Amino acid sequence: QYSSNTQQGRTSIVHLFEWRWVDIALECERYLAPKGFGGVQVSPPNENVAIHNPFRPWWERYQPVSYKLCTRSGNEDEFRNMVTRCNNVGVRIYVDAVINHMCGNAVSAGTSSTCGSYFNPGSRDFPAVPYSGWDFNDGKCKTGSGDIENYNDATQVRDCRLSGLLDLALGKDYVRSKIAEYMNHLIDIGVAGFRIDASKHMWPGDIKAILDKLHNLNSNWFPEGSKPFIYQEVIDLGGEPIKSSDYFGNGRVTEFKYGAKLGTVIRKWNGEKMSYLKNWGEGWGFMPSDRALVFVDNHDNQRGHGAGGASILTFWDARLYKMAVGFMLAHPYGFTRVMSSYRWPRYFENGKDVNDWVGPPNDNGVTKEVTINPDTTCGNDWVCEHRWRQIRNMVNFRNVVDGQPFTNWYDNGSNQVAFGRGNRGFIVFNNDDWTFSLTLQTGLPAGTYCDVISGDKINGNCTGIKIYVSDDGKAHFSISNSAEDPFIAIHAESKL
Ligand SMILES: [Ca+2]
Ligand SMILES: [Cl-]
Repeated sequence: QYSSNTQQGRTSIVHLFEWRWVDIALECERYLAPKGFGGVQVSPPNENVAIHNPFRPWWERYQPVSYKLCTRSGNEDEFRNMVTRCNNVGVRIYVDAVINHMCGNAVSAGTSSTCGSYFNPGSRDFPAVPYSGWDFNDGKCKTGSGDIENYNDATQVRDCRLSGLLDLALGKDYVRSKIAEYMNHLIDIGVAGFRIDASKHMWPGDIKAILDKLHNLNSNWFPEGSKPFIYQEVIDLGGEPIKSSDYFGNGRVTEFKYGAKLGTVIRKWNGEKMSYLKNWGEGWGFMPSDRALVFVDNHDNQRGHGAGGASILTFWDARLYKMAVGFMLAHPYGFTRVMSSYRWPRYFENGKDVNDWVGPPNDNGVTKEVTINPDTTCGNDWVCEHRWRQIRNMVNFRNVVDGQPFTNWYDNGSNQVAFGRGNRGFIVFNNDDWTFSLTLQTGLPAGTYCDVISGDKINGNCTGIKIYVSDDGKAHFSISNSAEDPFIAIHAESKL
């Protein structure tokens, strides 16, 4: 469950947050495949509650109603079409599996679901599964509210309701079975793995019992006996009874400490500096690299939710964001996930963004299609960070240097750092308040290399900066602290 199942030479997955199945299919063929992306993390494909107040929030997708593949992203036919098309071009699909719970216990009974399924939270009635009151942890929880009240108690964290969401009795084989049913349907369609939502709220043992029941990957695209890639969402910033290491037997685990710290360093908070990154990874208290799923931001925390609070870098902080993503893609630690967002009318009613609930770009609830601009960016309020030249090019940088050691580290003891990846890549950063101008030892063979930050390599020439590496492998770098993109990156495949 630790291997991504991506093609050889494709080292990252992109989260296409709330995208429609039809758009993802197109994206796989017109961009992801040819630009070297390894896979896509999709939003929950199962039927959820349609919340009308506030109006169709993004988080309604984390409140399941059934396991029918019918959401704002599309129906089963479209989902199947998407997986097939992406797989045919070597781009994998990873499903966001919401299995800890069903909907809010105070939601109202009826058919206000994305597929019209009837459900009654008050009675714990989910006929479309089906689930009854005998399938929820109500009796198992021991809190006065039946909700999670204290994170120092491992048992309530897992047996009580997360903010009122009906907590499934994962201890029962029936429930584990229904879930496996759902997950197997997806595997047979062609999904390469899963993001297990709210793993912190489940017992490692229950998760295990579910994985036990899963099929191997679809033998049309995956060699016989392949296991689904598993990455568990466990928010662990330390000092809690529940530890991310508790989940290592099930697969990888989200390393939230990564983005929190990268965010603090780049924002130069708490007297942190880039030169401190010289021992980035385990050296900073992180989980083993072979179990980490890393990212700068996610859907929760780009909204000041998740974990990291105010330090998290996002598309809103574009210049610094590109730097952080760049550093992540160049550094050997973990399996990387790139975020792809949508713009929302962020509005601070002093302190808090009161619109952090707003769902994807829509017309009366119907998700808007992803349009492409002439400059290869996206319209209809889709941010498409994965299409930003600097990010897209760093995804390819990672592919090219995969497996190379961390070498030729340099720092000015402040915020000017550089490092190479064997003899296949070199990156330079200037996050100080003055120009960086120094001749560095790169570890790269002589020649003219296109900087992939300021431009591209287009057969025979560079459209941005050119770096000349001398036969002694030295190159001169000059980066103004005022540059749009205060970093340079060259690699074996950007060489003329
Ligand atoms: Ca639970
Ligand atoms: Cl996540």
